[PDB]
Amino acid sequence: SGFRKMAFPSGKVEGCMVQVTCGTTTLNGLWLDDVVYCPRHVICTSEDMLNPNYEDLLIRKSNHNFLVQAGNVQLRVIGHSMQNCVLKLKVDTANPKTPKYKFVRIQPGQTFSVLACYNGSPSGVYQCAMRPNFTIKGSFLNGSCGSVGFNIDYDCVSFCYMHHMELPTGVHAGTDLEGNFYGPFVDRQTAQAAGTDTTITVNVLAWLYAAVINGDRWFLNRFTTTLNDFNLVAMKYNYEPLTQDHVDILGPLSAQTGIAVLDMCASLKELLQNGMNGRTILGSALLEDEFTPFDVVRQCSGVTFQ
Amino acid sequence: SGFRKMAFPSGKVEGCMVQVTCGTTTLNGLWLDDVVYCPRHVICTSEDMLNPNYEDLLIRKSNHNFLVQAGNVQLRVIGHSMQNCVLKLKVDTANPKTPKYKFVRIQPGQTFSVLACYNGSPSGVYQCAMRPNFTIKGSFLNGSCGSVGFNIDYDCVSFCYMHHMELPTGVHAGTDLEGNFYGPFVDRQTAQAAGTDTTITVNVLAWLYAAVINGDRWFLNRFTTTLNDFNLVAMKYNYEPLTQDHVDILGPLSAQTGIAVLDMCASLKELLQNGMNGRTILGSALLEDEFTPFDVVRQCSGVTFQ
Ligand SMILES: O=C(NCC(=O)N1CCCCC1)Nc1ccc2nnsc2c1
Ligand SMILES: O=C(NCC(=O)N1CCCCC1)Nc1ccc2nnsc2c1
Ligand SMILES: [Cl-]
Repeated sequence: SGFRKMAFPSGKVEGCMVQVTCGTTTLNGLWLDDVVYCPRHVICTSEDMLNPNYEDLLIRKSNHNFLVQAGNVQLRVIGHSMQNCVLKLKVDTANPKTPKYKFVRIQPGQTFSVLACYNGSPSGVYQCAMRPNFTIKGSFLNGSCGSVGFNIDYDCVSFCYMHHMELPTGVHAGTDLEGNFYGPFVDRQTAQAAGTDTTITVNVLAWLYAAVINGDRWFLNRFTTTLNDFNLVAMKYNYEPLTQDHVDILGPLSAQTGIAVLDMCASLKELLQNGMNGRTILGSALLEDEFTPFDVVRQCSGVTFQ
Repeated sequence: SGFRKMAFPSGKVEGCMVQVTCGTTTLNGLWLDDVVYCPRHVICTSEDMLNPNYEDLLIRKSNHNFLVQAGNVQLRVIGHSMQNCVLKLKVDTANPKTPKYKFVRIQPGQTFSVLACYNGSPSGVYQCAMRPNFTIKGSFLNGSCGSVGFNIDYDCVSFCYMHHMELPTGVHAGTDLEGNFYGPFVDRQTAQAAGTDTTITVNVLAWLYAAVINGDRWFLNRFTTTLNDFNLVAMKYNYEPLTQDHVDILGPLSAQTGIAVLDMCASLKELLQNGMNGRTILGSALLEDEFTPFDVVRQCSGVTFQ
């Protein structure tokens, strides 16, 4: 019973978080085997960030300028390099708490957990999604850069996000663990604006299935629709177009509940056109789009990790 | 920037979770030093739960009937006793991952993190509150009993909740770690209904302060009010009466923002009487009441743990 925004257990990632200080900046790094990964803007002053030439700034840095601390103990840096927008600091000790892991570049609409950290110490954990405009709506303050996002599968941590920037609109931008930004964003203090923050239709529908599983049923109607008919309504409300691939992904939830996907689309259609009339669904007064189909099955299933 | 429902890092608690099986029931236990704590209904069959006599059922149990597993290794049970609604299983090995900890019985309105587990393995983490009717709105399936709720302060885990029951209405009931239920609930499969699920007024006001800190300002008005005037409106909307003690707790957020608490009460009053007119606050279309004042300061502050 019940449905909550649920993050993955964070312990496997907590054991990888370190502090990285270069000259005057301190942020977080990720220690996996004998490499510490962090944002390359650790090498910049606040002034540098208006027009940084990272290769030039890096030339004035040596291994011993990167002060890396795992809890109370210092790590010895024996090499460094820049890969896209991250630095890889080779250290002389493999992290003994390195979990089984992979680096993944996620697609928009996918969800992940964030372990917010400051000065190398974990502060909290919450659940995000990669938005269709390639921002995330996180909770990050100064000093949180280098905090990571991840998913877990059985005993493997798939790292998908590293936090680098806050846009002037208060949303967040960052990279995969190869250091390539999601979307068009850059690690410069400049005018970069987010595009339309469209709604992840397949996730809304998954959440509606979660609601039915839990007794919230008032929005089910006698109607059905078609993909093309539904998508005229999605367009008007700045929803992603629903594809047959989405329908196929919702197959398991459809079979579990006996509600055809297109029937659920017709319920969503009525919700978009008429609103919720002051009612709630799973404790929400709006249509939630940061649960994936897999998220719903998992929470409705009890899937565990190690 | 940003405000999220944020749980504590779960690693310190993950290291304490074990599996407890008695005869035919398997749920979760909490391993701290050389004691494993779990719900006493691990000793019951599904049939027993309609009218269990726990002392009588316990007489037919010995140490070796309690099969306790921490990951893949078996723990040896060398004594057992019942304390209120929990069992304490003495084992012959102190948990090497025992964090610094305390047991606390929380008051309604306080928040905590839940580490949902199945078969001794962590599944996810989320943020709850103790409701004024002494339920919690969690996400628990069969097998999650024994999962715990906790807060962290510096390096100390304060355990406050153990999960025992699901009410027929889909909300959740449980105990502190001394085994005393929150509220009037019992570990019997019977008619126990929840009282009024009132709203935690001081938490709504804290969240409104969080919203102002973050740029969400449209609900600020030119009005003020008094405690007694505001509370006539709280009563009508099934809000907790606001006390001077609540006002004093909101002092830090008031000082940070320069908005007098009673001015914020007048904004909340207008929100209760007029609604949100289809607008949102911090991504929500309703008035959120599961952030405490301390929660807001913490997330708006960057407070870290170890
Ligand atoms: O350097 C910035 N902040 C200060 C800082 O923590 N460091 C700067 C030195 C390098 C690493 C650490 N840049 C920034 C922040 C928020 C923004 N919101 N809109 S533009 C924008 C730019
Ligand atoms: O025993 C129940 N469930 C089955 C079970 O997991 N075990 C029973 C044996 C002892 C431990 C494990 N009781 C219950 C559940 C949900 C309810 N919702 N409303 S009443 C109500 C009663
Ligand atoms: Cl909402």
